[PDB]
Amino acid sequence: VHYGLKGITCVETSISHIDGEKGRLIYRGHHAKDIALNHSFEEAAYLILFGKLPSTEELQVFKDKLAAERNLPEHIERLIQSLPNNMDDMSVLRTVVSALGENTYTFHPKTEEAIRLIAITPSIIAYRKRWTRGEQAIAPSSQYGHVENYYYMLTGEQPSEAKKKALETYMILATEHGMNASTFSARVTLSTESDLVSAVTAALGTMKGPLHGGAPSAVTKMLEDIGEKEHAEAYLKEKLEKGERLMGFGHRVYKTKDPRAEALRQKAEEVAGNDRDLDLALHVEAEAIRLLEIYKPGRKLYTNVEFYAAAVMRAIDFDDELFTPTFSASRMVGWCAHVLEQAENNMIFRPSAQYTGAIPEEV
Amino acid sequence: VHYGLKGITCVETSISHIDGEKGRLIYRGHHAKDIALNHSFEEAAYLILFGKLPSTEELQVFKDKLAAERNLPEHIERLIQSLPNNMDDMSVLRTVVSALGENTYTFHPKTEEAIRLIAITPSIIAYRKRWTRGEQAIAPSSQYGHVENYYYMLTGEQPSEAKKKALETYMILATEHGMNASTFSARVTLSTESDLVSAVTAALGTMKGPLHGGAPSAVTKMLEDIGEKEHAEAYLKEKLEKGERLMGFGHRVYKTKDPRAEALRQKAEEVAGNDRDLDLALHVEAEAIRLLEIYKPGRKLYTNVEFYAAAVMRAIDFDDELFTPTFSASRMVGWCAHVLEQAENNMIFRPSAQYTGAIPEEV
Ligand SMILES: CC(C)(COP(=O)(O)OP(=O)(O)OC[C@H]1O[C@@H](n2cnc3c(N)ncnc32)[C@H](O)[C@@H]1OP(=O)(O)O)[C@H](O)C(=O)NCCC(=O)NCCS
Ligand SMILES: CC(C)(COP(=O)(O)OP(=O)(O)OC[C@H]1O[C@@H](n2cnc3c(N)ncnc32)[C@H](O)[C@@H]1OP(=O)(O)O)[C@H](O)C(=O)NCCC(=O)NCCS
Repeated sequence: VHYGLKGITCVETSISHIDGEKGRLIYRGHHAKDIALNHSFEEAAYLILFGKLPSTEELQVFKDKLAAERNLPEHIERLIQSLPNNMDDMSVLRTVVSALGENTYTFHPKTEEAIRLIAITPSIIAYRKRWTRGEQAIAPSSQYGHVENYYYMLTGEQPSEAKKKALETYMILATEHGMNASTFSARVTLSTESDLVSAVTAALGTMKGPLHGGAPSAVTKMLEDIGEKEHAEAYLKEKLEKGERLMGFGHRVYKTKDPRAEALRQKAEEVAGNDRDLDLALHVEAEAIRLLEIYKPGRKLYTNVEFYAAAVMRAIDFDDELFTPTFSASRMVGWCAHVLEQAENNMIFRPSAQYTGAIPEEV
Repeated sequence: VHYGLKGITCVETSISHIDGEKGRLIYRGHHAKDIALNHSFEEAAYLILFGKLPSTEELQVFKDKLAAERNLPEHIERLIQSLPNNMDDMSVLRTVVSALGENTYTFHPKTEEAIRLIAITPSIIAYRKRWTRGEQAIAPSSQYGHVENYYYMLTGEQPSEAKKKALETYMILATEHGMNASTFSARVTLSTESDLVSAVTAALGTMKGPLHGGAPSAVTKMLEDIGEKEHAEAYLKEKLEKGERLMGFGHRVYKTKDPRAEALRQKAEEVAGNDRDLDLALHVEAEAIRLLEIYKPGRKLYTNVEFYAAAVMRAIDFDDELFTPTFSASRMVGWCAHVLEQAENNMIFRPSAQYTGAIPEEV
């Protein structure tokens, strides 16, 4: 009996690999760090999706296809508002997306499809966020980037060069991350020759859960409690004496430091001095990591992604509610990618179980 | 590497057990045959759900709770029609159900909930079927049974004592059937402390697939090709000579005959002479099973459930399109049951995978 299937390797894939020991994470042959830092979400997507970075012309077309599928169909826009006020932006995303499922979505999923999804997700998220907040809806525009457009349809403004570059590098890191609950959920779902939508819809439903992609509220508060760098040590020092734990650090699967968390701290340095909510984090990190050395010497505890995900959001006034969604919109790539591959060489996840209950006699 | 996880037992459960070798299938301690044959869907549901048959008063209340949650909320009825004509009754069921997800549906799923779902599913299915068929909508009625109400909201009439008893015994057999694609899908989905709806929505999406609960069209035609018992042997005999295979027989997991298929043929005999579409099947079976003995002696090939599922439908003018749905509405019990249990003692399905692709050097 393999409870929760830990250590059970039920899949073969050339999309991504995560290596706890060696501190590394690879996307289709390249390092995540490199993609997060020196590329654009779109390039990234295109990689996880197809297998290589895109040519100078190769890309421009991909964008077009995207930019075009951002518009919310007439009835969809309408539906989002049909949906009553008691529905997480999540409970919704899940619903709405499902609403996209038609005849067009048959067994063999199609890039055409994987694309629509990836591209439209943020729009749903936003139009919905706006509506609930009684703000007037903001239509996407073939004019901005992808990660940048996501901001625009949410706020109405164009983000700081820093606020942007950061988020982007973030989403990219959230794009794909091996086999995890949801990603596995979709595969499983497509396992019965089902549709891309039904798979994403599944995965989505699975993301809603709090154990996967939940806001780092625990961290967000940490930061919110010390707006200035001065109080840096003070705070840490206090709760580090009666043994309380420092929220954004240490990891279950990363024995060495987290590459994602790493690729983030780095981009931050690049755009330092342009965003107080960010440059603060930088400090808090560096000042906290050197205090762990002190109070808990030996135990290699390194800053974990969750930490910076908390920071980047803090910088862009993305309250906790918009976390998971935003995350989803990104892992959306990972999913499709995984779906598209599951379908390449299918399977039938039929696992079995042990029956507890007593059995009746044939008599 | 365990591809598709065959032989992998990742779950413990006291809901159901399927035993290929010995020709038996057990629901919470009782035999399916017995439940299918001598009980009412509601009793059945109540069993898979709670663990025992219901008391004389114990039941009546369950019904009430059901009968009450059959009504389609104001906006839901409306939504079903919002949904464009290009959407399988399935693509819809999946959507709509998801539409039910609110705040009420949090981590620990609740019977209150498992119930609403089970009870409302058919209604969705129907109201939708009607609308597409340009028929006027038919409101459910606290007056008929459950399986019987499903017919009513679909047709507008009250089914033959035979047409009824049959279908009911059918759905009951479709209720739960161990760990299978979807049922597993829901568990997986709830694995991250998600909601009942998101789980069912997942499972649903997984059912849509053609490899799970697809119509036995292959069989349905067999029957449709010989309206009268006379042509019985004739037909069979022909395609059985150049080695063509007889669609409703033999099974992958049932070495001995299928109990479901069995529990069905039986109920049929009980209500013989009252339904030509049914009494025909009876014959075709018996006349075909005795021809297999003849052409392929030795190989214990026994009639398989799929066969009768094809027949019962044929009798009630339930074209192939309504198959999966109808099936879903039933397995809906199995699901909830399984969800409700997954949550009792959760887990985290984190399985892992083998990366094909080449890795880059640290450099
Ligand atoms: C995930 C976990 C616990 C790391 O797993 P592991 O270190 O491999 O397994 P552990 O039980 O933690 O190892 C025990 C040790 O961790 C140390 N440790 C880890 N994080 C610590 C922290 N923030 N503060 C103090 N000690 C910490 C303990 O001091 C202990 O070392 P000693 O017994 O020698 O003193 C991580 O340290 C953590 O708690 N992170 C905060 C939760 C989080 O990531 N939240 C994000 C969403 S809110
Ligand atoms: C599912 C399957 C193939 C049974 O699995 P198994 O019998 O365990 O594995 P098999 O490959 O079939 O065993 C091979 C044998 O099956 C026999 N067989 C099974 N069903 C047969 C049929 N309908 N007609 C003729 N032979 C059949 C073959 O004759 C062969 O025996 P021999 O080589 O000695 O002649 C089943 O027989 C079948 O084909 N059913 C029809 C498909 C179905 O169930 N459809 C429902 C949805 S449309």
